[PDB]
Amino acid sequence: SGPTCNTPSNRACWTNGFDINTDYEVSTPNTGRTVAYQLTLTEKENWIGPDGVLKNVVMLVNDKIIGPTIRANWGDNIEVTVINNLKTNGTSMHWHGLRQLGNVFNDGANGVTECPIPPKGGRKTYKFRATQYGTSWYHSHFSAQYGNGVVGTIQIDGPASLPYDIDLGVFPLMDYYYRSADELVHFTQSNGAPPSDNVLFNGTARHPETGAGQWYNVTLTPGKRHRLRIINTSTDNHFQVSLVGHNMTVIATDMVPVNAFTVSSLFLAVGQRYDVTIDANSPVGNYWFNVTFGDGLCGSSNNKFPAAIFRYQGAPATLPTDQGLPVPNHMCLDNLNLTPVVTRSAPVNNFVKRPSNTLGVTLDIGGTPLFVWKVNGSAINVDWGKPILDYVMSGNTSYPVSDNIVQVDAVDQWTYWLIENDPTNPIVSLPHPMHLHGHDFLVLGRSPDELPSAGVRHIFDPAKDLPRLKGNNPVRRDVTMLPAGGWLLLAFKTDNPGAWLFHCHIAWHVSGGLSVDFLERPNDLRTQLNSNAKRADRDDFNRVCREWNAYWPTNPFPKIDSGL
Ligand SMILES: *[C@@H]1O[C@H](CO)[C@@H](O[C@@H]2O[C@H](CO)[C@@H](O[C@@H]3O[C@H](CO[C@H]4O[C@H](CO)[C@@H](O)[C@H](O)[C@@H]4O)[C@@H](O)[C@H](O[C@H]4O[C@H](CO)[C@@H](O)[C@H](O)[C@@H]4O[C@H]4O[C@H](CO)[C@@H](O)[C@H](O)[C@@H]4O)[C@@H]3O)[C@H](O)[C@H]2NC(C)=O)[C@H](O)[C@H]1NC(C)=O
Ligand SMILES: *[C@@H]1O[C@H](CO)[C@@H](O[C@@H]2O[C@H](CO)[C@@H](O)[C@H](O)[C@H]2NC(C)=O)[C@H](O)[C@H]1NC(C)=O
Ligand SMILES: *[C@@H]1O[C@H](CO)[C@@H](O[C@@H]2O[C@H](CO)[C@@H](O)[C@H](O)[C@H]2NC(C)=O)[C@H](O)[C@H]1NC(C)=O
Ligand SMILES: *[C@@H]1O[C@H](CO)[C@@H](O)[C@H](O)[C@H]1NC(C)=O
Ligand SMILES: *[C@@H]1O[C@H](CO)[C@@H](O)[C@H](O)[C@H]1NC(C)=O
Ligand SMILES: *[C@@H]1O[C@H](CO)[C@@H](O)[C@H](O)[C@H]1NC(C)=O
Ligand SMILES: [Cu+2]
Ligand SMILES: [Cu+2]
Ligand SMILES: [Cu+2]
Ligand SMILES: [Cu+2]
Repeated sequence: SGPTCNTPSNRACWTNGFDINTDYEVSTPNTGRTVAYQLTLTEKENWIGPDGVLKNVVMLVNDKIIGPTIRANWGDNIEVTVINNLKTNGTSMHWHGLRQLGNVFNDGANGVTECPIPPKGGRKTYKFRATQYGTSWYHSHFSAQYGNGVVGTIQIDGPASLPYDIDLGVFPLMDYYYRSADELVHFTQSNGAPPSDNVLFNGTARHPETGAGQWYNVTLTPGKRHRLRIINTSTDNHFQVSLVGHNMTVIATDMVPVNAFTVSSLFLAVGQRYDVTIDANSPVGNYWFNVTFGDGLCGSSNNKFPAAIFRYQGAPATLPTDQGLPVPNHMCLDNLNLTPVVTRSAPVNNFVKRPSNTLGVTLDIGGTPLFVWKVNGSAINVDWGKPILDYVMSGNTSYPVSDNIVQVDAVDQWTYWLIENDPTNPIVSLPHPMHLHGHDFLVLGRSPDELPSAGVRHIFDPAKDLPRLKGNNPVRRDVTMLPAGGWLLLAFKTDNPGAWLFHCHIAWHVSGGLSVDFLERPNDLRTQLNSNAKRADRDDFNRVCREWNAYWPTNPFPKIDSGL
């Protein structure tokens, strides 16, 4: 079962009984369809990458620099077989943005919900249900491994908040370094974040100097409205994108459909995606799709003009001749003035800051490593052998301190968290793209918009900010900007007993230790993981752990970072 009333003119209707107004967190289309995918990870040394430049190593999903798309319809069940044929590295496949409702075992977080799949052809078949529709991506959680090429896309078909004719498809944008993920982890352990060596466009790159590589083409059909699925799968860079000659109508933020909001330029934090509509009401010519940067505290590239080519049907095979206008500095901040079509509502008029709901982000500049990120006084450092689920599926509640477990006992109530971005640090404060596993959150509010490099600090003040907090259907998504030198307020509803990572999606920072682990409804969760139903999941879990704990001691390399 796919659509039965989903047409160019009526995108809001999907099938009888489901549409763009249907609360997807309650009613899910029962389609008796399952879809299977296979993903095979290989490793390649001394390889020639997208832009002709030698890469000392890369790790590829299905022999390409970018993994395939996991496609399916809202409601279908999904089984994805990850085969790890890497030489030495373990792996954890995470399905970013998936709610994993009551399905923690398949989240894909090593040391948290699973043991890493061993190299040399060890595997696991991840099973899960599409209880959402929209655009996302998947990627390794095994250290910074995805920055080596272990990344890919998701696209579950569903309704839309705005009609359109063509659906171009996913459009992954991802920063590109000639250095390897492990060299960059080692580099940033005592150096600031480097710029990218290039930007990829849906799995392609063109070199600034040698003019090698190639421009990526997107074709437009004069007049017809198109839908573009933009993903930022980077490890660091936050992209400002724009299309010369055209505006872009937002109709989805992350896995959440939203009321049509048109923009001229759009800011993409790491992990964020947006679904824009593009009306091709322009002259049959060629138009730059530009990548630009704001404050360098959230990225830059050695490629000063990365772009792709959007071409009208009938247009020649020339290049765009209009270099476009100047793009405004989005100051390392994603826009919040977006209205979800399915509405939510939390009380905000009652928020009172205290230890039990406040997460303090800090950078310990000490020694070995020089740069270390900590939350609430602790750097997270999971154990690839003994995952939190283990402590849960047994009586042991003696979790290690470095697992930074934040327990939440509230049963299906709203829960408020104020993240503070190192406010007493006079020397530095960086923007962080915060991501929650297992939930979408409402973005209740954040400190006043600032230019990061101006160093303007903001601590939470009840007298100024409570009037600015929004509890009546804010933006809700899985990624949002913690402001530089500021603070962010968030809420999710503990409706999914599990252990959920809450971390920074900058590979360098989360390797540095910038994460906590929400142990949500441990009582309910244990009963779940142990129930008859889960036998096949718990047994697989237990199985992949056995082969990893056995392999581990044969590994020639140590664990250099937190593991995440
Ligand atoms: C980034 O790079 C990737 C490549 O990795 C590229 O992805 C390619 O994306 C496109 C668009 O997302 C994919 O094209 C579509 O495939 C679906 C489903 O395919 C399945 O079914 C067919 C049936 O034989 C099988 O062959 C196939 O193997 C799959 O099982 C189709 O449904 C799509 O066709 C629809 O849209 C087309 C126009 O885009 C129409 O020609 C076609 O008639 C269909 O339109 C219909 O659907 C509408 C509903 O919305 C309906 O209202 C209309 O009336 C009509 O019924 C299309 O073929 C492609 O498979 C991807 N994979 C590749 C090529 O590797 C991205 O495109 C790229 N990103 C950008 C932006 O460049
Ligand atoms: C969008 O990208 C295009 C192509 O990369 C940019 O075109 C360049 O413009 C700069 C201006 O300094 C020139 O130095 C380059 O020679 C141009 N390259 C080409 C191929 O023409 C364009 O500048 C970009 N537009 C925006 C808004 O950033
Ligand atoms: C995962 O694979 C990569 C490639 O082997 C490992 O990175 C190498 O590891 C050593 C020891 O840490 C480094 O000194 C080298 O710089 C790395 N090689 C390159 C070219 O990047 C990494 O250590 C492996 N992780 C595991 C699971 O051991
Ligand atoms: C885009 O078109 C150019 C020339 O028209 C071609 O060289 C290039 O390979 C194309 N890009 C893709 C995605 O193949
Ligand atoms: C894009 O929007 C801006 C203002 O939002 C306006 O200047 C411009 O005319 C618009 N262009 C098109 C083609 O929609
Ligand atoms: C931060 O740590 C303090 C003291 O260890 C603890 O009381 C509090 O619960 C922590 N805050 C959060 C958000 O867990
Ligand atoms: Cu992710
Ligand atoms: Cu995630
Ligand atoms: Cu960070
Ligand atoms: Cu994560």
